[PDB]
Amino acid sequence: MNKEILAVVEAVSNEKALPREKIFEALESALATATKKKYEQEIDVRVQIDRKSGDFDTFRRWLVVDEVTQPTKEITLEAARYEDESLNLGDYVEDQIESVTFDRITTQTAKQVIVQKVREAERAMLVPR
Repeated sequence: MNKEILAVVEAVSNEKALPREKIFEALESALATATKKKYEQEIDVRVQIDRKSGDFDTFRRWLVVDEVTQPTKEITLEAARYEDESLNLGDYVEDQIESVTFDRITTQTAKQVIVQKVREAERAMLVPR
């Protein structure tokens, strides 16, 4: 439970006037982006954050492939069946992978990614005025 993560969301929500959920979305995109960096295998990783607890877990996903050309971001159909027979060609598999503690990095690093997400919103907003 990282309280700093929940504290940074309150400063970005009032400063960006955006919903806290949206902020966590950008934070997850930054963690996953850096998360896959550790593997260096260009793997698709998704991280979910919990506002109540104040912590996020890193997760990895794969696409069902009949001839997976790269298992770093694609899962074979047979493998998908093992993880979930309900999976088929074109489906996505979910898996939990090691995660990095938020304390490992300072909130200033996330402040840079938060600005990029808000900078793109300046071009246009879903609800102008």
